[PDB]
Amino acid sequence: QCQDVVQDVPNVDVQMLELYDRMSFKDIDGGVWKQGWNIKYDPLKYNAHHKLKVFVVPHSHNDPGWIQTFEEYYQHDTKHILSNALRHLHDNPEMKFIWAEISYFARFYHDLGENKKLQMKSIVKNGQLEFVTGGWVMPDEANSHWRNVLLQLTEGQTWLKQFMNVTPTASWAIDPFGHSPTMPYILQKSGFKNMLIQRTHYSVKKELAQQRQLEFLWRQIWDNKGDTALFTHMMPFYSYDIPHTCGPDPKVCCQFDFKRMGSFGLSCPWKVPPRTISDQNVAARSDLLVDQWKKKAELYRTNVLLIPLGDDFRFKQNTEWDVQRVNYERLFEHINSQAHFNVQAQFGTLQEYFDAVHQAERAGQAEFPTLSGDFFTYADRSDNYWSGYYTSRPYHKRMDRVLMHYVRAAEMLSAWHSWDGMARIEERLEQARRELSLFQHHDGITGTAKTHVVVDYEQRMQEALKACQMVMQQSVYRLLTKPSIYSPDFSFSYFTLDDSRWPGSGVEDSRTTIILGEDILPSKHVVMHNTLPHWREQLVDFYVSSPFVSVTDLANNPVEAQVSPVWSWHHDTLTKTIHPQGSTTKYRIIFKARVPPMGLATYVLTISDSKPEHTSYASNLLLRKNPTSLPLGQYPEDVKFGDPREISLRVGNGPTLAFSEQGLLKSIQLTQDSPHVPVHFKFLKYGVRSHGDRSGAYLFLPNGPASPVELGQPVVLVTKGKLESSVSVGLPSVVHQTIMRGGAPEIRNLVDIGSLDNTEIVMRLETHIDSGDIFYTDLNGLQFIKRRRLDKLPLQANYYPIPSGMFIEDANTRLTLLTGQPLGGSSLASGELEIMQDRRLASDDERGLGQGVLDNKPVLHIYRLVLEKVNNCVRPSKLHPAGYLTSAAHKASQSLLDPLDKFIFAENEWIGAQGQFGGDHPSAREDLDVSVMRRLTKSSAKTQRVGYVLHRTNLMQCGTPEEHTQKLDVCHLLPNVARCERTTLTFLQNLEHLDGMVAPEVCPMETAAYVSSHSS
Ligand SMILES: CCCCCCCCN[C@@H]1C=C(CO)[C@@H](O)[C@H](O)[C@H]1O
Ligand SMILES: *[C@@H]1O[C@H](CO)[C@@H](O)[C@H](O)[C@H]1NC(C)=O
Ligand SMILES: [Zn+2]
Repeated sequence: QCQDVVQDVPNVDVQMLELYDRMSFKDIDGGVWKQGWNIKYDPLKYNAHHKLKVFVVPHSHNDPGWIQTFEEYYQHDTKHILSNALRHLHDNPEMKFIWAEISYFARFYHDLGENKKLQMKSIVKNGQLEFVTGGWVMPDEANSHWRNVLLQLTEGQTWLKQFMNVTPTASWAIDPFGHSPTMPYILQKSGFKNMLIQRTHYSVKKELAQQRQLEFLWRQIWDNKGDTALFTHMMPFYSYDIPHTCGPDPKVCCQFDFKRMGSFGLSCPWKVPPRTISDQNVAARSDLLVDQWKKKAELYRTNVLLIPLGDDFRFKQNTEWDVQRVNYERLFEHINSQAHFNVQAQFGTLQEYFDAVHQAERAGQAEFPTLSGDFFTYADRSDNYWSGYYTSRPYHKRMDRVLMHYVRAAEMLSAWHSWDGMARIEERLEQARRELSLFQHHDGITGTAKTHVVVDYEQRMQEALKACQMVMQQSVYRLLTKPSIYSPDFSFSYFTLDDSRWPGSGVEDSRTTIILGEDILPSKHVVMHNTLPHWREQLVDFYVSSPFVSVTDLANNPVEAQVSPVWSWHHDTLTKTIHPQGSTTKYRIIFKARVPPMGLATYVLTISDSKPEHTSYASNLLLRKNPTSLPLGQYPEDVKFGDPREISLRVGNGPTLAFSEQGLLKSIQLTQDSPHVPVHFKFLKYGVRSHGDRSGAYLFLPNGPASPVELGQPVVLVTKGKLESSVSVGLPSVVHQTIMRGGAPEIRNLVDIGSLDNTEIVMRLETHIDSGDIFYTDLNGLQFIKRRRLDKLPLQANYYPIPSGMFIEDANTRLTLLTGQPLGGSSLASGELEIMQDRRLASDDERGLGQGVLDNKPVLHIYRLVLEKVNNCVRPSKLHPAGYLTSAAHKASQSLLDPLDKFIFAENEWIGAQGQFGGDHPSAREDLDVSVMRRLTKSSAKTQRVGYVLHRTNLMQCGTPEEHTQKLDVCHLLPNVARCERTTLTFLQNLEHLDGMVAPEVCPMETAAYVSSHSS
């Protein structure tokens, strides 16, 4: 029943990796269409029986923060554009306008009196104002996780369904810096029929236009059948502004932007201004414009022509509405009434355009090509590739992934019950979803906003994190307290969250210490949550006030623990070294938590006065010349010292890792008998060009290949434990840590680029894997796409988004690097992988930001590194454009994105405490996830509804029998189910009423949504 996503190479007309291999990329002057050619048309193509139908579609691009904050733009610009849109559309019935950004529309609509709300609904209802896409924002497509692209789409479309009674089926994405097939994937599963994109490489626009392949059915790279396909229109020219939307010649098009005559402080840089259309000039002006239109129409297959009309924060002034509308109405009246043009032009919406295109298709007038692949990495001109923003402001890129998971955890934990309105659960969840959704903006997560705007986004996300913690800790307290004893105050903190990796050590001493003592408090309850739908074990750590601490579960079974020191690293401006200080007042306890599917498990930490039986202590070795002592308060094991030397480590049965005398990995040995496979970590730096174009927040323009960071004689700390060992090294700008818990290691980098202007720090892996020019990166955490390094393209063009992982392989061996944050990366030579850590840029890169990137702050980046043998795996064939993770690599990714959550009970005694929740939840097959669980009704609703999004990835078969699991039916997760429906992914439309109230699982690479209904 399921399509095979590995063994059948789809046959498509345009496959982007194939196309890239053949294309030339030469940047030649095409004349007035600088990046194309002089377009020619046959004037007899259009006649009385076959007219060119032109839809002029007014629009206004509103960034939800960029050079101003969201609120500053809203106050200064967007409230005026929307207010005047309402008035001018109401007063002028044939005028049309499209609107994309629902965050702004919702901000506006709730400031409206009821009379204006009714006026607004009627212009939507009558088709004059039409929403396109309807997401909270127009998201970035490179760095964004698919889960947050769906979150934001849902947030906007749920608002529109509720308040406007509409759900867009056409998408408008004119500004993200390059485009991802994740978008048609999600849109086609959310009821969409059409989408439009703009920022694609100038060479690709040229290549597709030549073949009239700018409109295509965009299917996923593994889709043999074509059921994922979504009709897509790619705009043909450099910009979405009016000079680049009427036709190939911007000197002519600029004359039809009526806001550029002088009083608005805008002009035409091609030096010919617009002129008011009058009876005396209309024929001449019409001739000029129709000629542009007929040239643009040559690039497409039907007799229906899309002409966007708009630019940033347009349609603001009343006078601007008038100047655009009246001039265009004069042009339309003359053109439509002059038979010799054979054109019928009118204002239109995006849906009107698509509807007319498909009527032409149905009339047998055109057939469209099929296409798969992506549109990274974008260049708007010459060698200006937009790979910088895959890394810019990496602190916030990491914060995105943290908040992603905390939103999922808060919605899932609180979904199990209906809550009294006084608990304010819905209020806090809506704020969290909205601040996370806002940051998906293509100047948010991208790190392309001004410094004060980045501060706005961070403050909003911090409040979101606080709202998630409040919901989660209230939910835990209810789920784990005997019901007849449960006594909530909805404002109280029952638990606080403890997060080891955010903001992370060296970024903030945020972590509370559990304070225990014979004379104060003997013990403390802790609870772990597991948001994944399978049983999971994972080591968890806490800070405690004594090393003599032991762990039990709630059946009072001893649990094996390990105590280590708390080490922090310091730039000692006295000795000019970066070296570790051990706490004398705090220690770390580590143990394996075991947690049910989508469930909770409670443990207890108890103090004693001597070494507890089931707690071990790590040994610590500080490698450096000229050591000084390192006292550890009560820690029972003295630190040892040595000169720098190679070391090797092995935890459990896991691999054995060897390290250079500078504390960097050199090799991995998978098994006792197996070879020591060379795997070398190295840190290098890129600079900036001294003449020609400068790197900035968007552009990566290196002055040549990277050069090695000079390491000097760094201090190396080795901690060796039965449960966890690690090697940490203080390098310039980076504290680099390799952590071993018995499987693939975890890597943590505390990245502080300091005042190193015009530097980009890269972390590279050097191996002997014979990968050649092939490597794999992911798109939005959803799929892995095959990349080919091309020497015909400059270094920065071979950079791709690494939203969650990358790998290289040959016939026998693969190395996969999974990330806890989106960064930019590449494989610049056979056997290499590399990924940028941070970048500090003193110059602006001429894209409107008006600043470089000089606001860096310490960030803790996290990874997993998985070396595997793959000669037994069933892989796609050489011509297949996709790759797939193994089970180990997928679980390693899950450990970074969705770790166990840790809660510490906040008061002395928790009466009515329970050991576990969710013990009877089905433990689903490892490739299946419950991506979203969200209660969709408030408590007063008679019929409760709960939405689930189910996603199944596809894992390589490498011969692990690995079987027996339980079927997961989400519809029977809550009791008293009365109906089960399959829905669109936004939950807004029912697609199937399901027999037996049973939600079937989905196929590999498919994502489904279900809603269960419950009598209450
Ligand atoms: C290259 C021309 C400078 C831009 C003039 C006005 C802003 C155009 N539009 C803006 C531009 C950029 C980057 O170029 C994006 O970051 C914004 O999100 C976009 O709205
Ligand atoms: C919502 O739109 C539908 C179209 O499905 C229409 O029939 C209905 O009247 C609308 N509801 C309201 C409140 O107008
Ligand atoms: Zn924009």
